[PDB]
Parts: sequence; structure tokens; C-alpha cells
Amino acid sequence: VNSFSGYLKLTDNVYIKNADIVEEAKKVKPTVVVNAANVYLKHGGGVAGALNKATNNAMQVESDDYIATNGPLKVGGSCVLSGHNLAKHCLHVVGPNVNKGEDIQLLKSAYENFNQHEVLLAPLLSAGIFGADPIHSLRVCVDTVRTNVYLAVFDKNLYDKLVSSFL
Ligand SMILES: Cc1c[nH]c2ncnc(NCC3(O)CCC3)c12
Ligand SMILES: [Cl-]
Repeated sequence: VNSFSGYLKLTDNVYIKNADIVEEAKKVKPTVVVNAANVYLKHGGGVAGALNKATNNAMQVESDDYIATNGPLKVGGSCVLSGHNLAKHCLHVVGPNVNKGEDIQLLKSAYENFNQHEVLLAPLLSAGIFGADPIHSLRVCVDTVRTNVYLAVFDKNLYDKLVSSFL
């Protein structure tokens, strides 16, 4: 039993809700919140910009030190950093950004990072400003993640479309 409330159950391990991941994280304080990161951990917009703003830029400060030490992430890769005031940990996961020409096949590799954590709060990878089809992102999530994932979809119309179209 966990404290995630109001979710619709999609499969044995995948759950979904129309919610702002920022407001959800503040309420639940999950062990792991997933960020929709880029390889430079430049949290300018989309989910990343919103999560960073909620940390008063502390996420960005920590991220800049991480990059200065380790260099950029790989597309499809991840790193674990602090969750600041939002969660214990933030799993920064880089899905492919279609508006950069990146290979959508890397979306499965991106979701595989979730399997290293028993329970996560997360957005759909590569959706929104990363330019992929969110229906596809949900399909890859369900077919790749085996741990317990609570998906927050910010747009109500897209959520209803994701629910109504779910196979
Ligand atoms: C932009 C933003 C702020 N807070 C959020 N919480 C959850 N999801 C988000 N955007 C990603 C999508 O849900 C839309 C396509 C996939 C956001
Ligand atoms: Cl977005």
C-alpha cells in the first residue's frame, strides 16, 4: 500500500492520473520523481522547467555541478540526484527529443531506467515538448516498465485520449 490517490489502474504495474506532476510530488513526497531531462540537465521548460522552478532553482544548481564533473548524459540514459523539496530522489531520464531528430527507438531504453526503482512518479517520456506521440509513449511504458509507475498527465484532453485509446 502506498499514498498515491485517485489513479486509474491500467495494468498490473502501470497507473495513470490527470495531474500536475509538481503538485503531485509535493503532496506525496515519493521516493522517486522522474524528470523529463535532456543530456545537459538544462531544466528550461516542460516538466523539467516546472520541477526545477518548484525547487527554487536548487535542482539546476545541483545539475550544473553534476555535468561539470561527469559530462552529459546519453539519450536513453539517466542519473539519480536529489529530489529536493519534492521527493527523496529525482531520476533524471533522457528520452529522445523528436524536435532534435533523435531516434524514437531510444524511448524503450529510456523507460528501462525505471526498472531500477520499485515505485516511481513519472511523466510520459518524450511527450510534450520532446515531440513524440504520447499514446506511443504510454504503450512503450506499459511494455517496458515492470516496477510500479504512477504516471501524471498534465493535459486533461490528452489523458482522456490516453485512457479512451488504451488497449
Ligand atoms: C509541463 C508540465 C508541468 N507539470 C507537468 N506534470 C506532468 N506532465 C507534464 N507534461 C508532460 C505530458 O504530461 C504532456 C505530454 C506528456 C507537466
Ligand atoms: Cl511538456
